[PDB]
Amino acid sequence: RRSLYHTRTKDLKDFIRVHRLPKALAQRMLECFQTTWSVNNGIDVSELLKDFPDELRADIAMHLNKELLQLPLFESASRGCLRSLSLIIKTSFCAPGEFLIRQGDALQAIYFVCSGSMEVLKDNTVLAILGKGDLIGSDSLTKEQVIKTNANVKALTYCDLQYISLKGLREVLRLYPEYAQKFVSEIQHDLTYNLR
Amino acid sequence: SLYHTRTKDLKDFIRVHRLPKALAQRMLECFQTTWSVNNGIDVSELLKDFPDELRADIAMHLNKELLQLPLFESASRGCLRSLSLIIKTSFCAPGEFLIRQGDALQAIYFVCSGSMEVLKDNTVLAILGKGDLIGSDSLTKEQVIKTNANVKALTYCDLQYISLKGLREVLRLYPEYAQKFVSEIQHDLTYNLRE
Repeated sequence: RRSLYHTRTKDLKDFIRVHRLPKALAQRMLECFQTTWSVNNGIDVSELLKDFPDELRADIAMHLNKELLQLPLFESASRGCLRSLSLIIKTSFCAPGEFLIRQGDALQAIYFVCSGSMEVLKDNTVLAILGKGDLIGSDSLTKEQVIKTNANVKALTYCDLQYISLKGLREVLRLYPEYAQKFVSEIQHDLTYNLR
Repeated sequence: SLYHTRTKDLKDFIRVHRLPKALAQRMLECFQTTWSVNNGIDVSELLKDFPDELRADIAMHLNKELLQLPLFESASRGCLRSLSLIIKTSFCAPGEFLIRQGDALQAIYFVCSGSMEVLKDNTVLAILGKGDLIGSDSLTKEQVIKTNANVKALTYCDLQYISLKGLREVLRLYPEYAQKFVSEIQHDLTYNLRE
């Protein structure tokens, strides 16, 4: 709720505190945490608007204008489909050096860059540089099995990202299936990079 | 307390999207009115990607009341270490809902302390307290369990819980124990939320 990393860091620090865990264990834990941290593995899968009446949901949605949903990719989506997608889009800041996605891991969401620049790295080799407007994920998002990511994604500068968890994206797509048909078709056009 | 944490999430959401005070107000009111711990459980697994050695150290410092149940008499250390690492806790305020009738069970709950009401429609069926396990029976099936009653906090309460999802993942790796778990749960299950 600002940057995912700071929020996650603070959750860990409470966990460590509420169980009066020793300093050497807590250090090892925090050491391991930022050594293993990546946004993709820390994403916020909550959905706090889920239990609101549809009128309240519409009034809320009406006030949002998510950059992500402005892609050509969403030109064909119905008003209701877009309102639901807009209610489950989240954000996270990302600092230089920070990992969005570590190679080999499961893809958990699609990511959109508001601002910032980022590098794609298979092993040790830039394969792409992304920036404002770029889309990140896979081709086969409805499968719905698992998607091992073929490269790492790190922030070069300070980034602000938008995302939708895949679980959240598929529940919504199941609901607007004629549109889903065009998600799958038109995705290649905006998919700035494919991690399948 | 998930309620307060979740409330903060929501106020952040309001603040960041520069939402009108009137709409903000409707949002907050409908939050306390449709709130239930079950529908807002902590589902993050912060320790999931830690080395097995570091995970076994953290687990040794835990001693969850929830796992002391006779229901886990026969579980292995690997099973108990994992069970323990995914146990969450929430403190409840009086009148606060744990579950609402009709919603899908998301977790199983243990009562470290407090008195709770079980109320199907408008009748009290039980008042629960220290040591009561709230759940369902075919917790493994598994699809969706729509709960049969409401549960609300009466005094201040302190719950431990395990999400059905994380619990199904551990039981998959401990199949013999899974079998015994399913047999032995009826023994410790205080109230059954199935329909």
